Order: sequence, then structure tokens, then C-alpha cells
Amino acid sequence: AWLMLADAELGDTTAGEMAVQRPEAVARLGRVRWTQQRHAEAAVLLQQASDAAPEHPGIALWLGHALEDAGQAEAAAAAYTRAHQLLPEEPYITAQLLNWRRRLCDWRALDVLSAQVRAAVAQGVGAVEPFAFLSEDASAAEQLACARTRAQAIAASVRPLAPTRVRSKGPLRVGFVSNGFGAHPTGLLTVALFEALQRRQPDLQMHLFATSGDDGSTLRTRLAQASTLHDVTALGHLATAKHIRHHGIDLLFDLAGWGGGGRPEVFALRPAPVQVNWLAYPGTSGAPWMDYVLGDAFALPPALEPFYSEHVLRLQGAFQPSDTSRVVAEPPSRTQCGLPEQGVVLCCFNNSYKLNPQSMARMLAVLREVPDSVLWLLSGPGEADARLRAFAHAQGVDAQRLVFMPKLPHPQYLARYRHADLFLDTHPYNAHTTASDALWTGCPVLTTPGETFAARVAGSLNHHLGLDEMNVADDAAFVAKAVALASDPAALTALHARVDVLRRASGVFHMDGFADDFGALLQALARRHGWLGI
Ligand SMILES: O=c1ccn([C@@H]2O[C@H](COP(=O)(O)OP(=O)(O)O)[C@@H](O)[C@H]2O)c(=O)[nH]1
Repeated sequence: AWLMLADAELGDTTAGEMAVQRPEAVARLGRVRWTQQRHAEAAVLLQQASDAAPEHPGIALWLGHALEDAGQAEAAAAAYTRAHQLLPEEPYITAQLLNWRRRLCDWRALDVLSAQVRAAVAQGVGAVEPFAFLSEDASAAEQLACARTRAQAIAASVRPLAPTRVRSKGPLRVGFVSNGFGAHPTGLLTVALFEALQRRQPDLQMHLFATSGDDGSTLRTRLAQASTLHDVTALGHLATAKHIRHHGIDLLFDLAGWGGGGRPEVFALRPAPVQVNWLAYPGTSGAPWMDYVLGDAFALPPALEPFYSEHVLRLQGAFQPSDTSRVVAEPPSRTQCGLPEQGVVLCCFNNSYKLNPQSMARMLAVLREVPDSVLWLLSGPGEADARLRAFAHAQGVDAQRLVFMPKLPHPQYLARYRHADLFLDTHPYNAHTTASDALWTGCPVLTTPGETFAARVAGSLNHHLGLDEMNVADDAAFVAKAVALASDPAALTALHARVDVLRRASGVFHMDGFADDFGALLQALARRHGWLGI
């Protein structure tokens, strides 16, 4: 009865709860709490309402969100797998179920869910998440469709600020928006670049628009003093847009992209004359408000340009910068790392959702064919590790040859690579920041460059480093090269010594050179839009 009132408030938080004071009510109150970040409670409420209606998908989905946001991953799963049974044709639910299964390495009916979602993307319905879709075996064409759809909806609900232009007066003001400034891939990849730019391109005024508070990391601090860092974490999308506009940013970069907060509306409001997509979301934004994408000759080749909605820009070398100031400490012994003191250590520290059936089979094939080797993986959420040991076994490999490392603070995690002999990349979503973490350490990465940007990032690093032999043609060749390198320790040792040379000889880790190319690109870009210099 009085219920319909409560709902509308979502679009007054406490005025709503006031209404819910009166079931599909236990559920609504539960949803109120979930809005109030009080996840623990919201899960208790929805858990109740779900027992009172174990066949009401509206409630099962809502309970799932709460359980997830309350850190109860495994249980949250069953919640979505249930909201799926009770409403098999709703793609929105299928999309979410699929994404959570991947993260847990639950591959039951994987191909069928994947098909439904890709199909949903093609019908333009289902509102599937672009970042989540990167884990699917979809082509660059499918990805573009997925992105546009999300972009066009956002574009519809927003009225752009008053139009402006690049100054033509200079200094040029370049802005960067991210939720990752410090102890997150984004900050980790750009610190050395910003420090280099501050020192080598004083003419270029760097502005960082952080949508996350200070986390106490050295990275956040370094970024803060290597640019003008604005903490706009508390502003809404409009205020944030007006704030960037208030600073007269000429070239604005989206370092959040789809997924990871991102604040998509902030960019839709077009607060800056020129907006660039770079280094955050490894795909096309497919958005009307995004002018350019910054890739490179390898990861974003001509044959791929058609799928990018924005105009393609390329840097001379690889598109990805890196923190070249990181000292790689010594890890604990192999034993203290749960690793056999003898034998070849093959590793893949990628996020669990990048660990699909195909990639896992690939890695296991190497173990099965090379005795005494082990697979060092990054421990996943829920019971992912358990499912993986199981799969390994079902694949003919002693499940005990898989060693799982817990997520560690960057410095400590970085040091673990010294025990690695070869990094095995995943497909179709490569290791990106993880790929360069390994290379920086001196650990070679083996990859199978695909046909989508996200499936060619590790390849771009290898290419630009000079290690083209590590960019093989397919799974068969992938297993071959691994087994070859694994079987002959003289070769492995030779490959490590070779990476160490190319590392120092190649531009890939020369941030001073990157700062110049990048700066040169920013000025040319500005001049193309009216800037005259000074
Ligand atoms: O034990 C670990 C494992 C990973 N990472 C970092 O976690 C982030 C991984 O993010 P993600 O997998 O999302 O990024 P990508 O590989 O796609 O660039 C990277 O900064 C890794 O350096 C870490 O600090 N400790």
C-alpha cells in the first residue's frame, strides 16, 4: 500500500525508510540499508525476505547484491544463480550471474551464459557491463556495440555544459580523472610519468582529478606532489564537471573508463573541449563525448581502428607507462612462499576472471608435459582456488602442483617474481599492469596476441621490448614454447639474461623519453584544436 512511496525516494534516503515503515517490505527495508552502505544488515533483512519467498527473483537478486557487498561471495553466488532460475530470460540477471561465476572460476554452463550475454549485447538489451564483457570471447565488433549502448543511454540522460575551446594562449592544462590514484593500477602506472613530466615539461600544467580519498600510500603522495591533485571525491557528477570546467582544462583524460566507479556522467557533461580515452579501460569507450583514444602501433593496429568510436592516437613506443622507480626487493625463500625448492616455477598472477577454461587448460598442458614444474597463481575469491585445483585434477595434473599466493602489498608481491621462471599470460583478457610488473622484474611473459586491444597488451610490451619470440600464434604454440623453455634451463637462463638487456636498451621503461613523446603528442593535439603556444 504505502510502499510505492518509498521506492520513488531512491530517485530521500531516510524519507524512503520512513515510508517502508509498515513481506516485500522486509525486502525494501533491506534494500534501503544496502543503499546506506550498511551491507551487513541489508543482507540479514533480504536473507529473511528471501526465505519468506524462496521463489521471488526480485528479492533473490537484491539479496545477492547485499551478500556480495557484504563480502560473502560464495553465498552471493547462489543468490544470483537462483534469480536466474526464476527468470531465465532476463539478460540483466544473466549478465551479473555470469560475471560473478567467472570471478569465482565456476564454469558451470559457462558457454551457455556467455552466449546469452553476447546475444543480449547484440539485441542491445540486458545492459551488460562493458568492463565485464572484456572477459568474454567476443570480437572487437561486439565490444564496440556493448560500449555504445551504455554510452548512448548515459548520453540521453545528460545535458552537456556550455561549449568551450582549447586556450590558444598556453600553458596547456591537462586533466586526468581516476579513482585509482595510489595503490591501484592507474596510479601505479602513471606516477613515474607525472614525475618525469613535471621535471621535463614544466610548460605543461598537470591536473589530477581524484575521485577517491587519500589511502595513505606512497603513490598517492607522490602523485599529489608531482601535479596539482584535486580531491573531488565528495562532488556529484555535475559539480565535478563544473569543477574541471572551472580550472579551464583543455585536454582531459579518462583514467577510469567503464568500470571502477568511473563517474561516466562527468565526461558526458563535456567539461573540456578535448577528451581522451587512455590507459584505464582496455577497449573503445564507444561514447559520443570521447574524442580520442591513445594506443600504440601494436596493441591498436590499423586493422582495429574501425572498432574504436574515437579517433585513434598513438605514441611512438608502447602505450603503457610504468613506475620505473620501483626497487624489487628479495622475496622469502621458495619454501616460505609455499614453492618446492626444486623445479621450474611457471606463474600467472592475473585476476581470477581472466582465468577462463581456455587459459587454464593451456597452463595445465605445460605442467602435464613438463615434470617437476608448478603453477603459481594469485589466490582467488570464494572457493575459486578449490574449483581450480579440481579442474587441474580433472585435466590430468596433481592438484598439489598449483600454488596459490594471497594478495600482498605491491612491494612484497613484486618481489615474488624473482622466484618465477616464466609468466604465462591469459586470453582474451591479458595481464596489463600485471604484465609490466613481471617484465620490470625481469620475468619473461609468454602471450598469444589476439584480435582485440585487451588481448594484445602483453604482446605490445613484448614487441616494444624486443621479445617477439614470446608472442606466439596460438595455444599449441603457446604450450610448445613454454615446454621448450621449461625443459631447457640453459634456455630459460638465457631468456632471463636477454630480458635484462632489452629492459635497459628498450624505450619501454624509459619514462623520460615517454614524458617527451607524450608531451609532444599533447602539444600537437592542442595545436590541432586552436592552441598557438606560449
Ligand atoms: O598480490 C598482488 C597482486 C596484484 N597486485 C596489483 O594488483 C593490481 C592488479 O590489477 P588488475 O589485475 O585489475 O590490473 P591489470 O592486470 O588488468 O592491469 C596491479 O596493480 C598489481 O600490481 C598487487 O599489488 N599485489
